[PDB]
Amino acid sequence: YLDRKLLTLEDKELGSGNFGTVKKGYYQMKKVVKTVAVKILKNEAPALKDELLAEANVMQQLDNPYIVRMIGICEAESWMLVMEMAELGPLNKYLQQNRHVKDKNIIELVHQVSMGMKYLEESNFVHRDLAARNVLLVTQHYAKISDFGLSKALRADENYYKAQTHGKWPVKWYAPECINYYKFSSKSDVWSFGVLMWEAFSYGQKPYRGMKGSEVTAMLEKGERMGCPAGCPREMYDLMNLCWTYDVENRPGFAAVELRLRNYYYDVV
Ligand SMILES: Cc1nn(-c2ccnc(Nc3ccc4c(c3)c(C)c(C)n4C)n2)cc1CN1CC(O)C1
Repeated sequence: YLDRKLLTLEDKELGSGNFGTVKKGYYQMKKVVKTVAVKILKNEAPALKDELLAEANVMQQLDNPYIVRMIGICEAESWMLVMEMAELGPLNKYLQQNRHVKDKNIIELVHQVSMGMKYLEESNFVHRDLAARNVLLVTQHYAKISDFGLSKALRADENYYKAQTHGKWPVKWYAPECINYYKFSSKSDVWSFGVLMWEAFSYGQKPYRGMKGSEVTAMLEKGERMGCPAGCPREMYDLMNLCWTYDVENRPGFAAVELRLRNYYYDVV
């Protein structure tokens, strides 16, 4: 566990989630001080603590340039998950506020995400919340995946995790087998990645605007998909549609997705 006396938190906050705050902080290391982001658990007054610790347990096992690194867990006034700071914050919000960012730049960023998800797939972890809000920018040209609170280490003898009843909020990023069978796999992360790309090339607009989850589900069952974002490169829209392959077996893994991106990034460059 980290030493609370070595951590300073900034009084102003970055955002409030479900349910807690994220604050910027500074953690004194063996000699330099490191800038951190700290997820702080709201707990006016048990098992919310367990959730944060599980989240920490996953991040501890992950080591990759395109995933947020955990520094550690701190037990103090509140329970806290201390991470290396990605200064520019969430990809969706950054693109909302930086429409000047060019298609080539967006391609670079989503490609980096595919590289981190290839690693995750190889480590047999499912993310289960892969969306533009959970990609963070270190700089305008370097993205990392964040938010492992829903993530699961897959059993040695299976390539999916079985959940129970989901609410409405996450539906727009879920593959059909998630909606209907509560089955989560690297292939379901690939589906969510297609939505993440549609988000990124829409400069952080919401997918399926104005539709209820039930309507999204119906649309997908009819073979319909979101249309091409204004200005979006045709080949990136083509890749989105491949990620939205209905049948889990025929949908690509992250190896294949990463190759298509690398190749198109090269073409554009
Ligand atoms: C688990 C978690 N880590 N984490 C984090 C990790 C490393 N760096 C950062 N940097 C950062 C920088 C600026 C930020 C943010 C995060 C956030 C959430 C906002 C609103 N800004 C301006 N955040 C943010 C979160 C909360 N998730 C981001 C999703 O949007 C909710």
